Amino acid sequence: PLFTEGTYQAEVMENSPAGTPLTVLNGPILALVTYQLLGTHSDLFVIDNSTGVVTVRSGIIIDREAFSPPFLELLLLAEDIGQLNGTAHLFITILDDNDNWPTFSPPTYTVHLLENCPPGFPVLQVTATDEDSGLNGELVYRIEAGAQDRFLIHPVTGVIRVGNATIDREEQESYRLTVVATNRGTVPLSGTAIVTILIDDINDSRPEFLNPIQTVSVLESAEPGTIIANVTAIDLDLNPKLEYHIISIVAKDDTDRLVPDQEDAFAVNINTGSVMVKSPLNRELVATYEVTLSVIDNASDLPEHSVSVPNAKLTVNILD
Ligand SMILES: [Ca+2]
Ligand SMILES: [Ca+2]
Ligand SMILES: [Ca+2]
Ligand SMILES: [Ca+2]
Ligand SMILES: [Ca+2]
Ligand SMILES: [Ca+2]
Repeated sequence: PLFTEGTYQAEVMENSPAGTPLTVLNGPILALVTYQLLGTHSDLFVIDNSTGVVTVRSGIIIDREAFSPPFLELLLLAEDIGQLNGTAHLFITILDDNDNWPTFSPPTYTVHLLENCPPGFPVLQVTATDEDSGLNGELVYRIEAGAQDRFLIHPVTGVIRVGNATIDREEQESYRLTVVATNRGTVPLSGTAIVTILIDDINDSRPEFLNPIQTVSVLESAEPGTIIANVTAIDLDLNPKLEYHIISIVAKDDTDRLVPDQEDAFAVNINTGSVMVKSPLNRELVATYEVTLSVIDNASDLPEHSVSVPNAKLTVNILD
């Protein structure tokens, strides 16, 4: 006997159900008659002992992901009507199905990121996996939601970086992104992951006064100790520690003439910004004060941002 080829190339999609004809690229399988088919992975198939058409067996599940290499070598026999034996070979590529989902494991990320970091700073890398080959196995990364144009992901490498935005903790303290990884090809399977981005703090904000301009009339009969006004500030960083100081006291008499040496006339509480009369008052002596107070967050990592602008103006008018 003589098979029409020495070696027949052949294909089969993984998961093909029982009875599926094997696809023969240089077939049909013919000998010029009985037939059988031998080999180690012969038991995934049955051959017809007359036609020599070959098919998947019953109760057999052909997984490409379980054969590496994903190719099969078998032997074909042909019995002569009186006992001679011709033979040929059968190569069989097992073709790939997209039967494996992009998997994130862990399926969830949480990472910290210091603020004021520059454009294109790399934040982290997500990696999904996929047990298929070619188109079916490859992965387009995408952020489906949560980024707010402050974050971007490399479609190929999964690496997430900052966009063309300043990332200020005091603007927004965290992000929760939803990232997709998708297969290419005719069956676009995807998997999703959560990325949670926590902005760590730099003490980079200015304390600012909430009540900056102030004009208060007080009686000359006010004694040292009397509380007159209260300046108040906030600093939007974590763990600020503010101090209030006075640095101007500009004193004018009844008709606009200045009066030397009155840094003592009032005092502010370093911790509360409560301001009190300190040395005694008299309209006839001084009828107006121009007190200027600043405040300084003492924990500030940037001196440039560590002090109120504007300062607070308290003008005090004395009555009879
Ligand atoms: Ca499979
Ligand atoms: Ca597959
Ligand atoms: Ca896949
Ligand atoms: Ca900031
Ligand atoms: Ca800050
Ligand atoms: Ca600060």
